[PDB]
Amino acid sequence: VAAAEKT
Amino acid sequence: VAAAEKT
Amino acid sequence: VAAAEKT
Amino acid sequence: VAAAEKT
Amino acid sequence: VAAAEKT
Amino acid sequence: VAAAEKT
Amino acid sequence: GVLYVGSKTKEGVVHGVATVAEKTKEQVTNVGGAVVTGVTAVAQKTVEGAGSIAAATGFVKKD
Amino acid sequence: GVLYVGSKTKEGVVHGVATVAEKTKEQVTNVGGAVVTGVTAVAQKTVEGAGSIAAATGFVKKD
Amino acid sequence: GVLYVGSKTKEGVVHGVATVAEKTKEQVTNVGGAVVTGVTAVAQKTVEGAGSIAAATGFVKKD
Amino acid sequence: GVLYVGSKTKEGVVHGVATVAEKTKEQVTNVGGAVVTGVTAVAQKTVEGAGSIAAATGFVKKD
Amino acid sequence: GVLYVGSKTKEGVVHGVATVAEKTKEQVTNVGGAVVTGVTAVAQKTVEGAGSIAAATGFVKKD
Amino acid sequence: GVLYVGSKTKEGVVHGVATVAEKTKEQVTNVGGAVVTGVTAVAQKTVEGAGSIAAATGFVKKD
Amino acid sequence: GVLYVGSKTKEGVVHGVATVAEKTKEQVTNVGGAVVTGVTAVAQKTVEGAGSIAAATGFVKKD
Amino acid sequence: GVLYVGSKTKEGVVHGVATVAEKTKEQVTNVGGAVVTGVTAVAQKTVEGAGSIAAATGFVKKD
Amino acid sequence: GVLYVGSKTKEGVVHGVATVAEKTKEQVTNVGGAVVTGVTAVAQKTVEGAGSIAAATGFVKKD
Amino acid sequence: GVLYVGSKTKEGVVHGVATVAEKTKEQVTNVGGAVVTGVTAVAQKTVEGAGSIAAATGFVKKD
Amino acid sequence: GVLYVGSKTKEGVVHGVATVAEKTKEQVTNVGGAVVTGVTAVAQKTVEGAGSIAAATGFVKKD
Amino acid sequence: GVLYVGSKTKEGVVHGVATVAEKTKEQVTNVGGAVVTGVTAVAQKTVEGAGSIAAATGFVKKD
Amino acid sequence: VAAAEKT
Amino acid sequence: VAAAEKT
Amino acid sequence: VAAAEKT
Amino acid sequence: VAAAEKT
Amino acid sequence: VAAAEKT
Amino acid sequence: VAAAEKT
Repeated sequence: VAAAEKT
Repeated sequence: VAAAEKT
Repeated sequence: VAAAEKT
Repeated sequence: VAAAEKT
Repeated sequence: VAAAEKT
Repeated sequence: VAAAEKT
Repeated sequence: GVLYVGSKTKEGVVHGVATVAEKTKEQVTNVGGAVVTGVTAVAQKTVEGAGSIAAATGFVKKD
Repeated sequence: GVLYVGSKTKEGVVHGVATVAEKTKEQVTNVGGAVVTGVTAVAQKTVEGAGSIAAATGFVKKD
Repeated sequence: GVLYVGSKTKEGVVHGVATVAEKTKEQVTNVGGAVVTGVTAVAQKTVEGAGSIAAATGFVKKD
Repeated sequence: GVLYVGSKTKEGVVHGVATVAEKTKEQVTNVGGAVVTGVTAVAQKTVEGAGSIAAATGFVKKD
Repeated sequence: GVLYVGSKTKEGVVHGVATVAEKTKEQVTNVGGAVVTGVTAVAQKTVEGAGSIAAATGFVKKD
Repeated sequence: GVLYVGSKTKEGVVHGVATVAEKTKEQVTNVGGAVVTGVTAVAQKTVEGAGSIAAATGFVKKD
Repeated sequence: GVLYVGSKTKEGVVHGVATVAEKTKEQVTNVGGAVVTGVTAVAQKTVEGAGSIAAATGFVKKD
Repeated sequence: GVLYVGSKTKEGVVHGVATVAEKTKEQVTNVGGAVVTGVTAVAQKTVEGAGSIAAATGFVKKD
Repeated sequence: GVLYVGSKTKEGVVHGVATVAEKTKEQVTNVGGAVVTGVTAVAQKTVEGAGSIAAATGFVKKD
Repeated sequence: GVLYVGSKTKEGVVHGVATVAEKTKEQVTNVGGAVVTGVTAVAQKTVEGAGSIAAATGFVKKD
Repeated sequence: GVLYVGSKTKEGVVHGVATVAEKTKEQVTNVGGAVVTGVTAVAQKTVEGAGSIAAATGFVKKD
Repeated sequence: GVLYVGSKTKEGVVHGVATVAEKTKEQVTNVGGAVVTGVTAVAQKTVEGAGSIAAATGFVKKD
Repeated sequence: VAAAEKT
Repeated sequence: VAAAEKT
Repeated sequence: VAAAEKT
Repeated sequence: VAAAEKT
Repeated sequence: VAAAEKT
Repeated sequence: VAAAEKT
């Protein structure tokens, strides 16, 4: 599981 | 599982 | 499973 | 599990 | 488990 | 477990 | 009399390569796969085994 | 009389490489995978085994 | 009489490499994977074993 | 009479490398993986064993 | 008569490397993984064992 | 007559390296992992054992 | 309001040049004259005067 | 309002040139004259004066 | 308001040049003249005067 | 308001030059003249005067 | 308000030069003349006077 | 308000130079003339006077 | 005057 | 005057 | 006057 | 006057 | 006057 | 006057 949001 | 959103 | 949305 | 948000 | 937020 | 926030 | 066996060969050689790459902006975005870029001026020899340059496999699943 | 076996060879050789790269902005974003960049002027030999340069595999799953 | 076996060879050699890299901004972001960058002027030899340069695997899962 | 076996070889050699890198800003961000950068002017030989340069594995999980 | 076995070789050698790196700002941020940077002018030989340069593994988990 | 075995070799040698590094600001931040920087002009030989230069492992968990 | 006079110009600029010259044998023989060779990657500006690059005059005689 | 006079120009610029010259044997023989060779990637600007690149004159005689 | 006169210019600039010269044998023989070789990566500006790079005059005679 | 006169310029600048020269044998033979070799990475500015780089004159005779 | 005259300029600057020269044999033989070799990474400014780099004159005769 | 005259300039500067010179044999033989060799990493400024680097004159004769 | 014989 | 013989 | 003979 | 013989 | 014999 | 014999 991986996540990488740019906001 | 992977995710990578740019918002 | 992979996802890659640009918004 | 990893996470890396830029806000 | 890892986390790395820049805000 | 690791955490590394820049605020 | 002289015998040459497998001799004076060149096998897997690169020479005399000039390269210029002006690129204002490069972006790689990779999710869950493999990406290979820019492999330049590479030379290889194998004996008795498989040999790969810049090969990519997105994933291997064998459940 | 002279015998040469496997001799005077060049095997896996790189020479005389000039490279310039002006790049104002490089970005790599990698999630859960593999990225390989910029592999330049590489030389290899193997004997009795597989040889890989710039190979990438995104994941191996064998549950 | 002279015998040469496996002699005077060049095997896995790099020489005479000039490189310039002007890059105003480099960013690598890696989550949960492998990233390899910039491998330059590398030479290897192996005997009786697999040899890898700049190889990347994102993960290996064998639960 | 002379015998040469495995002699006068060059095996895994690098010489004569000039490199310049002007980079105004480098950033590496790594979460939970492996990053390898800048590997320059490297030479190796192995015998009877696997040999890796700049190899990266993001993780190994075997629960 | 003369016998040379395994003699006069060069094996794993680096010489004549010039390098310049102007970098206004370097940042590494590492969380829970491995980062390798800047490995320069490295030479190695092994016999009867695996040899690694600049290898990185993010973690090994075997619960 | 003369016998040379394993003799006059160079094995794992570095010489003639010039390096300059102008860096206005270096920062390393490491949480819970491994970071390796700046490994320069290193030479090694091993016999009968594995040899690692600049290897990094983020952690090893075997509960 | 803004005025730019003679501004933001590029005037006599060279950048991003890669050149390789493998030449097994160069000979110059000069008797009583001028020889110019190899002028590479040269940039000049003059103001209020004649400008010459790689100019050759074999002799000037004004008895 | 903005006025640009003579601004943002490029005047005498060269960029992005890659050149390779393999020449087994070069010979120059000069007797009593001028020879110019190899002028590569040259850029110039002049103001208020004559500009010459790679000009050659064998002799000037004005007795 | 802002005025720029002669400002932000580049005038006589060279950057990002990689050059390699493998030459097994160079010979210069000069009798009674001028020889110029190898002028590389040169940048100049003059004001109010003649400017010359790699200029050769075999002789000046004014008896 | 701001005034820039002759400001923020670059005038006679060289940066980021990598050069390699492998030359097995150099010979210069000079009799009664001038020889100039190898001028590399040179930058100059002059004001109110003539400026020369790598200029050669074989002789000046004014009896 | 701000005035800049002749300010923030770069005038005659060299930076970031890497050079390697492997030369098995150099010979200079000079009889009665001038020889200039190897001028590398030189920067100059003059004001109100002529400026010369690597200039050579074989002789000046004015009897 | 601020006035800058001739300020914040760089004028005749060299920095960040790496040089390596492997030369098995250097010979200079000079009879009756001038020889200049090896001038490296030199910076100069003059005001109100002629400035010379690596200038050679074989002789001056004025009987 | 100039001359250049190869013999 | 110049001369350059190869013999 | 200049000369350059090979003999 | 200059000379450069090979003999 | 100059001479430079190689023999 | 100069001379430079190699023999």
